[PDB]
Amino acid sequence: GSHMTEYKLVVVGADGVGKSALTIQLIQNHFVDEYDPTIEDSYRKQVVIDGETCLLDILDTAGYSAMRDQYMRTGEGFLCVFAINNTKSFEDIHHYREQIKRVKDSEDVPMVLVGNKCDLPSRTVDTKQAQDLARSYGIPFIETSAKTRQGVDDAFYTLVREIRKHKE
Ligand SMILES: Nc1nc2c(ncn2[C@@H]2O[C@H](COP(=O)(O)OP(=O)(O)NP(=O)(O)O)[C@@H](O)[C@H]2O)c(=O)[nH]1
Ligand SMILES: [Mg+2]
Repeated sequence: GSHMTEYKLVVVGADGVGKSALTIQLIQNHFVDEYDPTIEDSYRKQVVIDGETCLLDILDTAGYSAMRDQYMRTGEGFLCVFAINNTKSFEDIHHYREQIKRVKDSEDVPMVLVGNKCDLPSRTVDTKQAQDLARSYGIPFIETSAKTRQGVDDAFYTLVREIRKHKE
């Protein structure tokens, strides 16, 4: 074990749900207020998760996909993000999950369902409803806010834990 483990994480979900804001909060502890649409960006951070020192490589995606399928197939695990005030983004999750399964050609891909913007009033997606969908996929569910930092570390770390379960 002179080899440091590297985990390739990919963040997916509809446009505007907070994929970039989550990632930038994780890396630089900074909340981005401005909406700046992403094409494809990558980040890297060394962290300790359950006592294991590892390197996270994080691919932040856009919310015409020969190129997209390829960079998706590099991913070991996926954060599937929706915003709790955007019903359509929640409905889109099924489609992200199918896209992941298709490109990985696997029915068992490490994944975490993230409900973001939980600092905002007037949620349209209830906790129970998201919890139940996660249950039907057999994956964890976490409520997050890129603005307050609620759930940020826990979302990425939980996904690493799912990857470790997968590797056995
Ligand atoms: N209140 C609040 N606003 C958020 C949160 N997360 C993101 N936002 C806001 O939502 C907007 C879009 O966030 P951004 O991270 O760019 O979304 P994205 O999913 O990366 N968009 P794209 O798919 O185009 O790249 C920004 O104005 C940002 O400040 C959150 O947890 N709470
Ligand atoms: Mg973005």
